[PDB]
Amino acid sequence: ESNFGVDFVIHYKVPAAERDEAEAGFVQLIRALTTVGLATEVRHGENESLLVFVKVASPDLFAKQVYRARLGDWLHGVRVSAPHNDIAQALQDEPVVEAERLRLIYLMITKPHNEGGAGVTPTNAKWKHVESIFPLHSHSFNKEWIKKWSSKYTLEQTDIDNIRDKFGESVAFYFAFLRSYFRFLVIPSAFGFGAWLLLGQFSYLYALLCGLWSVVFFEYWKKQEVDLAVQWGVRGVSSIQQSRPEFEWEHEAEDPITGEPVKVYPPMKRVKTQLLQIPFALACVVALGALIVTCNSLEVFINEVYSGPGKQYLGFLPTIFLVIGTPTISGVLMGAAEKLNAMENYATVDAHDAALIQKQFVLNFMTSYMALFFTAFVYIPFGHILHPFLNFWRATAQTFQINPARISNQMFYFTVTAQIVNFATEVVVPYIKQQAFQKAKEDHEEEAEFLQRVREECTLEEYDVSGDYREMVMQFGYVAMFSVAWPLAACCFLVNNWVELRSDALKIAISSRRPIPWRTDSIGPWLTALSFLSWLGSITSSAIVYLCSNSPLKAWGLLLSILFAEHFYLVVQLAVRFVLSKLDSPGLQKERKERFQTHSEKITREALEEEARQASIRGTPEEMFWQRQRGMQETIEIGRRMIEQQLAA
Amino acid sequence: ESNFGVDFVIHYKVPAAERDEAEAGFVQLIRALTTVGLATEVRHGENESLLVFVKVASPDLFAKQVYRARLGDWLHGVRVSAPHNDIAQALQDEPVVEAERLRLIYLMITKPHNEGGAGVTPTNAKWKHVESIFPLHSHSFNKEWIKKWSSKYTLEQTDIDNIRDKFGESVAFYFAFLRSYFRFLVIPSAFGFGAWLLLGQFSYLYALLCGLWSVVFFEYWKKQEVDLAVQWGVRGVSSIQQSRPEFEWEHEAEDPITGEPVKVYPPMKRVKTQLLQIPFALACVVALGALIVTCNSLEVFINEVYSGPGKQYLGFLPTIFLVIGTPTISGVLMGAAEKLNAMENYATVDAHDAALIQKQFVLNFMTSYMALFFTAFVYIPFGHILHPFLNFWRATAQTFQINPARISNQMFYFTVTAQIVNFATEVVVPYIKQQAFQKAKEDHEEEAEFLQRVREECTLEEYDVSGDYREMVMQFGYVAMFSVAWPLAACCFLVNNWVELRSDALKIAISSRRPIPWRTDSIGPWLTALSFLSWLGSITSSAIVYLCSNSPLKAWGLLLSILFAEHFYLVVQLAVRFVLSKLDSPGLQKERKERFQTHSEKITREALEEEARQASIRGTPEEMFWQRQRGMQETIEIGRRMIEQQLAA
Ligand SMILES: [Ca+2]
Ligand SMILES: [Ca+2]
Ligand SMILES: [Ca+2]
Ligand SMILES: [Ca+2]
Repeated sequence: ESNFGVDFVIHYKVPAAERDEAEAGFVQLIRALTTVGLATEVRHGENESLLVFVKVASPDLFAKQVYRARLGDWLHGVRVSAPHNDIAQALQDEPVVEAERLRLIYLMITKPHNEGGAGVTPTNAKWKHVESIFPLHSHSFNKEWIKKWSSKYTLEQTDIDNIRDKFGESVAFYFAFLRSYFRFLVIPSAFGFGAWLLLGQFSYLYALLCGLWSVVFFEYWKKQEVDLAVQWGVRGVSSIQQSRPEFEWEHEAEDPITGEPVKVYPPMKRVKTQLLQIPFALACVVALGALIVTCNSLEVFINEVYSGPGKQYLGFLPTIFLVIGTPTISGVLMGAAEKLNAMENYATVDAHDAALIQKQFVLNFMTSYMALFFTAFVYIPFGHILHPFLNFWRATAQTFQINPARISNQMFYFTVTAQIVNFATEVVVPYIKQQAFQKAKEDHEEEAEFLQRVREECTLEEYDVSGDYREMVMQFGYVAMFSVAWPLAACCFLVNNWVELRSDALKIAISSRRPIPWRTDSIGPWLTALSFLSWLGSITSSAIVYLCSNSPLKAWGLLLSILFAEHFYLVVQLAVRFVLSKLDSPGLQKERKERFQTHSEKITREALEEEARQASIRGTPEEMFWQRQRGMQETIEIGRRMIEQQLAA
Repeated sequence: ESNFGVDFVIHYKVPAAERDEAEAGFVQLIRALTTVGLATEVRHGENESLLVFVKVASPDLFAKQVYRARLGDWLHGVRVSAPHNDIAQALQDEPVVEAERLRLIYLMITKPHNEGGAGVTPTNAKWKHVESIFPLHSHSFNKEWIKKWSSKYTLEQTDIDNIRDKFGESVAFYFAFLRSYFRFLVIPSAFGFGAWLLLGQFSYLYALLCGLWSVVFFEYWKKQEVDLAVQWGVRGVSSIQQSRPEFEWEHEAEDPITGEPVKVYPPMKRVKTQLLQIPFALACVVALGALIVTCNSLEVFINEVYSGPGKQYLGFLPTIFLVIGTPTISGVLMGAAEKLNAMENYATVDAHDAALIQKQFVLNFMTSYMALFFTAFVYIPFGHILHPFLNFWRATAQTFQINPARISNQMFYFTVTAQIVNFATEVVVPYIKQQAFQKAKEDHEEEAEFLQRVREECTLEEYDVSGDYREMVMQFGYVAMFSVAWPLAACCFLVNNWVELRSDALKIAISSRRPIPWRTDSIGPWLTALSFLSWLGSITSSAIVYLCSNSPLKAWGLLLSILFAEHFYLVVQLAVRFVLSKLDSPGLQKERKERFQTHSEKITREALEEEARQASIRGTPEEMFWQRQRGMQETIEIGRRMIEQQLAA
């Protein structure tokens, strides 16, 4: 039905082996929720836990927190208007929205004592039996959201504004990015159908069109997210450094200019931990390369041996099995990257998130493109280097030409498989898991439905937006640097994106708990990843056009094609950046409107008379250069006399 | 000696043929200098003119103008501190400097009536007999400046600060850029002497070092000019759009959001005029290419025919004559570009200056690099295309191998000649001209020296900073993309730069009138030119390394060298941009310092009692979820009871 006015829920498991140290700590938890000004209510928690629900009781402290937060955006330049006048009648002018209300209640829960909160961060302090502070889903809103989004072909800006109003700015920026990407993916769908139907195979024109589309989509999304950050009032929140509660330290030094005590970590220890990425990256390169070389050698052996029924089908079963198995290897590698990033100490949330995103992007880049890269650039130009692997396979079974159109076919079997297993591990396998959890199964006899709902809500996983960003970034990479082999692939991705905008919505609706509303200026470092996946596309796809249309292949033609495609990409990037700086986006227009919205003769004679008095008190030619003519009129007659006697001789 | 307190001088020639329309207009001029609040003094002007001197009489109007100008920088974000409190005691906290005082007096002279001034802009209005409004040089300051700068090996920041204090921010930014360029040019001087002494000829390592140096110098100058703009308080003055008084218009429309009347020009007419640049550019390409092809064909003919005394010397006389003659052709082309930019109507000063700088950069790029480009990239790989020119020269005189080390020798004869003729047309030819002007030759008998000084001052030319910027940009281009042929050239440029910092200073001292102090955030579009001259260097210089070290030359080796050098340049650019974003420049440090410098139980019980009263006035389970437990303590005992009965079963 509906929530009972509960703003946040803290789980607070109480294990039996450390009960007393939990229990008195539980008392401290209520103390930590009383001095801030939150009303608490303790209830039973399943699986040996003790749920507490917190809401805002006094609206005066909440209005003080709203005014202080708006002041905090005012000093950081996020809010350019007047914050408040130390009295809260301005909340009727700009209403407080549910996302920022939940964000401020979470800040009141989790910030330390010396900025108003009392931090119940579940890692550092004695409150280690806390592990999850989460808001509650509105099931009526989720049902209407899913019913509205599944009944429309396209989404407008009001839906993204509703997502910003409910779930915060990060989820709204993801859904706006996915909507813009899905709308921009119609263009390579149309030209991919045109290239697949008319242009034959491995068209250079399609590669140039993909590079131009990548440039146009990237810069137009940068303009669109600038406009969205101005519209949502979160422009410049990336400059606000947020302290990380898990950040370990040993020195609390002073700031050299201001004097606030800053907790400092030695950067050489962080560099020494960061240097562990290189053996991890090279070990991942070696292991994944050995696995991919073994799989392609196996499928070459099957193409050599297996004669007649299913050569076209059973010639990519190692590739299909690799795409099927790579979620498990990917999950192991992302767990290793998460452990390495937790080991690699970071003081701010944004740097930690950027480093994690970089590690995840590199790992998923390898495990999602290394097979296609080996096929297009190692197997195609020289396939004689993997002969001992076929010797090993022939010796095992005892107990030549390279097809240039291979990277086309293996792309098709790469895409259709990866659109199935990603529909498996993200949609239907969690559906079967929650159905199995549902089929496996006093509370004051008028709130037992709500307590059962919050008890099954806390067992769900916290929603991660970086995984969905990663999936769409890898899809953009497929379009940018491998869609020239199979031009229909973007079309398939288009259909997938229409599912994704709904299905990920369902992933927030029923398959995950409500995320904490966080404010983001942009999608962040994924932008950089997109930029990289643009540039490498101009290196990659056109090279495929030279390597599969070919008579022997020459190095100078390949280098000329790569050079021309990359310089065409750079020229198109400069032209699009020049054009899009002239469109006059309404954010800067509103900023200009806001910036616009936010006898002497007697005086000169009195001044020269004062100068005459000061001269008569005592630079004599300094005074008498000006004191000979001091009025307005006598300048006119002496100028006329100088004109008249100028022509008198 | 010293000026007589004169802030500005207006020349105001009065020709005899339109005397009366001048003379009454002269009266209007005094009116235009009286309502603003300036004291005027009319004096005789030589060569049928009538000089007037204006100073500030009332300091109240000047302080009002200072307060209004500081308010204007406050709304535009240039000045972040408090502007004023509507009373002028804050001028003792931050003293008014002579450059900004002259800038504000020039603004009071030249701005129109509806922002405080009374515009005596010498083009648009009835005041067309005005042609020059100029400040007066301080000859004591100029003498001490030249004596101080000629007696020091290096200049520190106090000298550039003195130049900012006297002549404004544009001249100071030029001298800071020249000082930074001269200090950074020691590095290619050292590695050029090392490559010329030890590495032989056409070193790839020297080309990579030049690319790395170009990257490091460009990004470090960007950081340095950001720091200088923060230090001088002119950070963000490029956002302040300044209206151009020569801008023609036919519609005065309204702003669509604010309502100020904006004078609009149709952009299709501006585009139609801008399209005239392409025939001008292609005509310049064709004419300069024909002249250069004729000159190199002539010198190939002299190398073929002239046998024994001076083949090494008389084999570059067409090139020497081309460098000697190119100032005249360059001046004709810059006059044509100035006429085209005056025809091409612009509404703002910055866009007009950027378009003029782009046209001048393209023309000077052609006339300063096209001979070296034709030698390095047209003559070297295939020199059989210019045989009919030698047939013409042999037919005229009647009445084969290509040296790969040619671009070295012609570079030397290009540099040593261009360091002489630019020392001719900029230093000693104006010296002989002013000596000839001096040798060719009542005023109230105590100010005749000052009147003769201001009479010989007004005949001088207004100082142009864009020409000196252009000369240093072309010198940077020589180092960036042609110093691999002759590595000693940067060394010569180093010596020239030590002259230039003094000689251009002398060009402002005795050879030009005092410029109007204008505030600039940066050196402007020349930065973009430097960036282009960096990137093309990675294309050019390494290509020379492939084209002159070579056995026939292959296309794939040249393309691989160009690709590796350009991608090394891009990688070095990314690395330097990453490193220089971590140095913590003191401008952002000062901005952070300035940003830093600029019981509840009873309340919750009262709120829940008010909720109980509102419930009793009449959502019953909504209230009774919280109303069953409202205090602090009973939550603790019921939580302890839930813990105790949780383990009781
Ligand atoms: Ca999916
Ligand atoms: Ca997803
Ligand atoms: Ca000079
Ligand atoms: Ca100069």
